[PDB]
Amino acid sequence: EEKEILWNEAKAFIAACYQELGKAAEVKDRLADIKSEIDLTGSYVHTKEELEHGAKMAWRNSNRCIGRLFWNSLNVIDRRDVRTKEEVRDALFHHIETATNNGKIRPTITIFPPEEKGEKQVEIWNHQLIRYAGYESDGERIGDPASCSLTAACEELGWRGERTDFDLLPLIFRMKGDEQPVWYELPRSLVIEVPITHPDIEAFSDLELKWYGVPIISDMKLEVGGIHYNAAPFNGWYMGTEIGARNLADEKRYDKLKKVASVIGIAADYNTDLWKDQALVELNKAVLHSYKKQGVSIVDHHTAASQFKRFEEQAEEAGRKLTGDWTWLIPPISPAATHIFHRSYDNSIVKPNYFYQDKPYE
Amino acid sequence: EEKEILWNEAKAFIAACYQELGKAAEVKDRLADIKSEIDLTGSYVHTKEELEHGAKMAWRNSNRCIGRLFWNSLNVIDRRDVRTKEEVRDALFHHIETATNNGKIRPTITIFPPEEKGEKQVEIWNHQLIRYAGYESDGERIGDPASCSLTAACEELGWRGERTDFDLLPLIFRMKGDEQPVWYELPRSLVIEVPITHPDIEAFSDLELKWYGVPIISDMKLEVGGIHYNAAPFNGWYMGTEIGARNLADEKRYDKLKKVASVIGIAADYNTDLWKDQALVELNKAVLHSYKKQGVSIVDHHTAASQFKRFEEQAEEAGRKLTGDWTWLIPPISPAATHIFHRSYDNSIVKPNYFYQDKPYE
Ligand code: HEM
Ligand code: HEM
Ligand SMILES: Cc1cc(N)nc(-c2ccc(CNCCc3cccc(F)c3)cc2)c1
Ligand SMILES: Cc1cc(N)nc(-c2ccc(CNCCc3cccc(F)c3)cc2)c1
Ligand SMILES: C[C@H](O)[C@H](O)[C@H]1CNc2nc(N)[nH]c(=O)c2N1
Ligand SMILES: C[C@H](O)[C@H](O)[C@H]1CNc2nc(N)[nH]c(=O)c2N1
Ligand SMILES: [Cl-]
Ligand SMILES: [Cl-]
Repeated sequence: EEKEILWNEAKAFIAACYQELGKAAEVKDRLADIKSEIDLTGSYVHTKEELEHGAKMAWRNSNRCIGRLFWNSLNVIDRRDVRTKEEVRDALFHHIETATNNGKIRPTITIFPPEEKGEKQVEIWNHQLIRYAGYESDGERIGDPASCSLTAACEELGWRGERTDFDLLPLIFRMKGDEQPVWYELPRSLVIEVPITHPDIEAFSDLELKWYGVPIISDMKLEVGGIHYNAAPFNGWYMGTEIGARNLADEKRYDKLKKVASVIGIAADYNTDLWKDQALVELNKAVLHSYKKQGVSIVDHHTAASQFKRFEEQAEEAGRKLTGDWTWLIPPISPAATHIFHRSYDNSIVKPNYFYQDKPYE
Repeated sequence: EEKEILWNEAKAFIAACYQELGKAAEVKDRLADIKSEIDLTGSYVHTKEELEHGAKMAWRNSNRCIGRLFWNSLNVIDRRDVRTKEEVRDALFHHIETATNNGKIRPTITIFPPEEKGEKQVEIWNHQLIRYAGYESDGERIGDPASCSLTAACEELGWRGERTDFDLLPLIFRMKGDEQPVWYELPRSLVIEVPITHPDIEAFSDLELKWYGVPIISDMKLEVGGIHYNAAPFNGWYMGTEIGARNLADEKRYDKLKKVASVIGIAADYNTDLWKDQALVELNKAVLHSYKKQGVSIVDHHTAASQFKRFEEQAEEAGRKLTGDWTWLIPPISPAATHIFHRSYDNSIVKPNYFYQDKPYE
């Protein structure tokens, strides 16, 4: 049954992949090879070409992602050769370094060995490779609430956070055959952070806000032709709203809107004053300004939506159906100022793709 | 077949209606009466109690409406007795007067005779009872683009607009048995309008913006227990974003964001400056300020969302399933600042309800 799922997925992927690569004539023989390989081993191994194009197709098919125009320029690093925790750690360090690229962020994915019998070879615990710790105890809240459960798990492994609002979590992952994950502190020289200042309002720096440069999602599964790459961290650059409208603004995250209102000199007393809306706009302006000033890549939601429009056009020109999740594609600030708000999207799931998977802790 | 649809809908409605009204014991005899009445006449007539509660249930079931907390205080005016165009006109004038209530807006619905064989008795052409005309010809655009087709239809009936940006469309409706609709100019004394000024920025008045006080939707069908009330205009007060984030801001509406940016003294040159977002916030502040200053009811999106939360709670307490359309319930400005953004809603259709219907022109 599982083999059949594998073979059916493989047939669909190879046909589509080789079509797009102008290799349609090679489909027949390649499928035969794979079919034999499944029969004998219970699985099959992707060529480097298949793996690279598969990761790109998976991004192209990610319904919730506004950044998909650039799917074909994804930098794919094949690390299916890793066998040791030192190799995994060094690969993750390298990913951070090469993706960061001194601020000129390169969209990158590092692909580790795939699941075998649904058995993971490498199990990454981090949500993102760079993320802040969170703490809550007897009433006191410190750091990023979204990291509370992982932070607590880490402190079960012998790690201890300094309990600033911006402690960098260590890398945490488990190797097949080990009962507990290992953790490694991030070399600070690898991690770019951006202090948040405002172009016009000098007092904004009093909030002492910062965010990290590069979002590197490390807890999703890349599925390509029936092969499950549960460990395959990927990154892009931020859209400013992710930081200014959500990470720093959500009541269940850093919850900074009242403090923002104060430093920009407006009252936070009356709903009809739209002080939350004004604070959100200024915080989002500050985020974009700060990343730009520091030479770290970022995109604003207007430019991002314009690029997404081009992605829609390119899909139509290539004769590919477009899929999207409207509820995630609209930016959380001024959504109706984008073309996305005013059309609809088919939210069908197409593979290859990136999927959520169960967490190994909690 | 149609009778069966009618009888099935009637059974569902009467049972539910009488339950909610504590009249469950009367359901049996009432259903018998209706069943006979359908047999003989092909239809049935609602009691005043049924009609009133039906209109209220229909609002309660309107998935796209954030304002539903107040469903049970809807003022229902029964005008099933009208037979002449003079009576219709006067009823519509009266609706405007009593709903407006000198600025302290009363949510009101006026219900006209229902369709018989799918044959309308009264056919209202207006989208809203008070709405601005729109014009486009050899390149020149005047007024509200969304009203262009109705405006053109009106000018086929002997009416002529002054071609300001805010011409009030006349009431336009057709009686059963007449081939053409009639039109009547709105008495200006009945129509409250609000000039848009800003609490802090004196130059905002240079834009010479205004909007009308009361949104009165006049082109939707109220369906209650299988009876189709195609003519049943209803009103509430505005949520500020409808005016400031959409009517005045949409590129395909009044398209005022660039002019707003200019009068508030910011550049409209760079996406990363978030000038559209800032302009939207100031325009929305001005809308709320202006309606408040003039003593015309309005609600901001934060307060409206808070009321909607109470509506959700009240549904749960009453043991009623909640339905909603997330994509319409989120406000078009700072949606993630509302609780609505962070939950999901079942978009199932429950009757009684209000529905779109085909336009009689174009
Ligand atoms: C290059 C710059 C990129 C930008 C600006 C961008 C933008 C975004 C944004 C704003 C989200 C929504 C996240 C949230 O609200 O939680 C998102 C989701 C997503 N992006 Fe992208 N993205 C980029 C690159 C990539 C890359 C390189 C991949 C993978 C190869 C990717 C795959 C996804 C996926 C899978 C999601 C969905 C996450 C989820 O369901 O929680 N994106 N993207
Ligand atoms: C009392 C104040 C009210 C407020 C603030 C309010 C708010 C809103 C808003 C903002 C919308 C979205 C409109 C759009 O974006 O196009 C809406 C939709 C709707 N409202 Fe309400 N509403 C109110 C009263 C009412 C009343 C009295 C009824 C009927 C009895 C009603 C029925 C609806 C319906 C049917 C829609 C959907 C319109 C469509 O699908 O195009 N509302 N409401
Ligand atoms: C590659 C990339 C670029 C970019 N600019 N953003 C992202 C990105 C950001 C955040 C997320 C996380 N989305 C939410 C996951 C989630 C889902 C449900 C509950 C939760 F607490 C968290 C995924 C991708 C990814
Ligand atoms: C009662 C009430 C109160 C309030 N504050 N707003 C409304 C209201 C406002 C606008 C609308 C119109 N919604 C869009 C109709 C539509 C749908 C599709 C295309 C179009 F051009 C227009 C409906 C109800 C209704
Ligand atoms: C295409 C999309 O459904 C459309 O733009 C909707 C989105 N959500 C909305 N929500 C409201 N309240 N009003 C609208 O006009 C719309 N437009
Ligand atoms: C409940 C709802 O689905 C949830 O709040 C979603 C809405 N749309 C979103 N869109 C993005 N981009 N990111 C998010 O976290 C969410 N949250
Ligand atoms: Cl993030
Ligand atoms: Cl409107």
